[PDB]
Amino acid sequence: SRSCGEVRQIYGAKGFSLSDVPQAEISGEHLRICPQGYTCCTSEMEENLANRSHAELETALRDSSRVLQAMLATQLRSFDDHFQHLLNDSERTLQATFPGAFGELYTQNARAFRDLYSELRLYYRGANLHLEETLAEFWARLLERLFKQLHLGKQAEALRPFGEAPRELRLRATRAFVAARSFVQGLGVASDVVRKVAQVPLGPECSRAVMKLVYCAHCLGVPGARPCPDYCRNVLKGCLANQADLDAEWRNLLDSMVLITDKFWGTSGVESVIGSVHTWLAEAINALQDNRDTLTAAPRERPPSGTLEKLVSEAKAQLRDVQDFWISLPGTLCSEKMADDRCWNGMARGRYLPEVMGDGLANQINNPEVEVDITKPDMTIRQQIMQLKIMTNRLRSAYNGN
Ligand SMILES: *[C@@H]1O[C@H](CO)[C@@H](O)[C@H](O)[C@H]1NC(C)=O
Ligand SMILES: [Ca+2]
Ligand SMILES: [Ca+2]
Repeated sequence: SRSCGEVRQIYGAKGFSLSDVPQAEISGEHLRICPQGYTCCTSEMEENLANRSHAELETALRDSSRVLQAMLATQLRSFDDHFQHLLNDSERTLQATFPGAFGELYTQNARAFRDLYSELRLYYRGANLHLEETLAEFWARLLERLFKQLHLGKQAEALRPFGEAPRELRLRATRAFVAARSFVQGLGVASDVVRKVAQVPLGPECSRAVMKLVYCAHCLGVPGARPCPDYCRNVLKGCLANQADLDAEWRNLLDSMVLITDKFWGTSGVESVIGSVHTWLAEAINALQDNRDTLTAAPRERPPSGTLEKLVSEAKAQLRDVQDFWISLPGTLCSEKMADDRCWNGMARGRYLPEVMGDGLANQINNPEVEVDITKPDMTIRQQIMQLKIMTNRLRSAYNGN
């Protein structure tokens, strides 16, 4: 009713000077952002409120992004730590139980096994290695020394003195270790992408659009009004479009990542080789000492649910939950922090007629609330899309045994 007392309240409680707000409505000819009409807002008040709304949206965005980063980091640490512990507990179990069973056979060769575990370790960490060739070399030297303590051209390979254990170990390790490494690496790349995209600032366009969205209701004399859901969604879809462009490759990455988890195990019944290597080694040694005089001429059931299995289930739940993130941002921010027949449509309290825009940069060309340039995409987002592409390629090749 042309008394600005309510607006004076809100402006003052937001920590701005009460000096600048008039007692009655004045001509809004001076308004740059808000639709020109009789208003309680001074230009001062207008730019201040715009700045504030901008800051608020930024804070929201960074909050969401930080939540996502937190989740991804947690998953990363979890899987890395568990893989490494599995390898490690395998080695320590080997060191503990081997001298008893195999005696001097292991006792004299221990450096070979230690070195092998070191090789597997370096491989998981992403060093360049041919695991096939490494294992082959290992079996060659080990066979040499073992044959020497049992009592050049070697007939031995193709006479399979160690049995099927070397083959099993080769296949299983080759699959599982590249699976694990690729998965962890994928988590890392996801985290980095989110962290880098969070840094991309909002433009002046988005600023004026958000100001018109939020506090222009107050300026035009209807401060009790809160934005219509479709209005807010259009404004945010216009602001976040470049971020929305990440959707495709984000989804591809996450899909390939929930795909690669299946390769942590071979086909059914046997526990993952990643923690069970020592076991196949023992199998091989036993098979050799079984073949000792002809040459002179333990892989336990998989538990119904194991640690790695539970971690994988939880992780797949998380990834399935966050796959829609980039396009889910506007609805999420609008639902939680930004917003009953009559609501603020931006010219008055009423209905918002305009149809909601589609996702992505290109779809914002006709966006009524915000003016967006679709010709030049944000190239940071583009960089990150490239990263997603590359990591996805790595994971797809890893899934194919490549
Ligand atoms: C397991 O093995 C390596 C070798 O010392 C070590 O760096 C790592 O910290 C150990 N602990 C775990 C669970 O990573
Ligand atoms: Ca979701
Ligand atoms: Ca336009």
